Amino acid sequence: GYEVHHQKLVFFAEDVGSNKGAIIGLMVGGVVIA
Amino acid sequence: GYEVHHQKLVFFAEDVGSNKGAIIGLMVGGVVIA
Amino acid sequence: GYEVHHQKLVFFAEDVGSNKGAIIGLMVGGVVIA
Amino acid sequence: GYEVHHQKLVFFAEDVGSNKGAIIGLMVGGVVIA
Amino acid sequence: GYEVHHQKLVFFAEDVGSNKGAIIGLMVGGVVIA
Amino acid sequence: GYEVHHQKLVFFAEDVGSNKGAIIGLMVGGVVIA
Amino acid sequence: VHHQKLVFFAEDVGSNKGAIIGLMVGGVVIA
Amino acid sequence: VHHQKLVFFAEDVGSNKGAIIGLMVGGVVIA
Amino acid sequence: VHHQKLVFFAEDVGSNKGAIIGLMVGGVVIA
Repeated sequence: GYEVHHQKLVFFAEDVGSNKGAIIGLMVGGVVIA
Repeated sequence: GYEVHHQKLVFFAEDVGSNKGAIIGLMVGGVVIA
Repeated sequence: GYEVHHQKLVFFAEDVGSNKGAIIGLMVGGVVIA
Repeated sequence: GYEVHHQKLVFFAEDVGSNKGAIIGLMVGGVVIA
Repeated sequence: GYEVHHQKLVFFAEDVGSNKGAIIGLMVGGVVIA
Repeated sequence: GYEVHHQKLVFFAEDVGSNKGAIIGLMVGGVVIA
Repeated sequence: VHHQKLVFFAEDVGSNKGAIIGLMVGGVVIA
Repeated sequence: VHHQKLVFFAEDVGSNKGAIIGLMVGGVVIA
Repeated sequence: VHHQKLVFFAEDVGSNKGAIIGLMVGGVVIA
């Protein structure tokens, strides 16, 4: 048998998030000013 | 057998989120000013 | 047998979300000012 | 002054594609057989 | 003064692709058979 | 003065791709058979 | 006892997406 | 006892996405 | 007893994403 359970992944936050700047998950090329 | 359950993925937040800036998931090219 | 259940994916938030800026999921090219 | 040019993103191939299986960009859950 | 040019991201191949199995960019859960 | 050019990222191959198994960029959980 | 012009703007305000309050005593503002 | 022009802007304000309060005594401001 | 021009801007303010308060006594500000 194969049993897999209860995995997670959190990029920015969990249960409260604020953002006044730039959040990018993936960026091949560019400019970010924050 | 194969049993897979209870996986998640959270990019920005969960249960409360605020944003006053730029959130991009994927960006091949560009300019972000936040 | 194959059993897969209870997966989720949350980009911005869940159960309460605010936005005063720019939220882009995918952007091949451009400019964002937030 | 800002200049951002000539960026590319390639998932599977360019100039020739041949597929006799499964290709998925994003999957939240499920059984993929190939 | 900013100049950002000539960037690339390649997942599987370029100039020739051949697939007889499974290719997944992002998976949150599940059984992949190949 | 800033100049950033000629960067590349290659996951699986370039100029020839051949796959008879499983290729996953990101996985949060699950059974991969190959 | 003498309150006058608590918040004063002298030129354009481009956009308001938040609370501009002159005098706050009680209550709840969610902007 | 004489409160006057607590917050003063003399030219443009481009964007407001937050609390601009002249006098705060009590309450809750969530901007 | 005489309060005047606690916070003074003489040129442009480009963007506000936070609390600008003249006189704080009590309460809760979440900007």
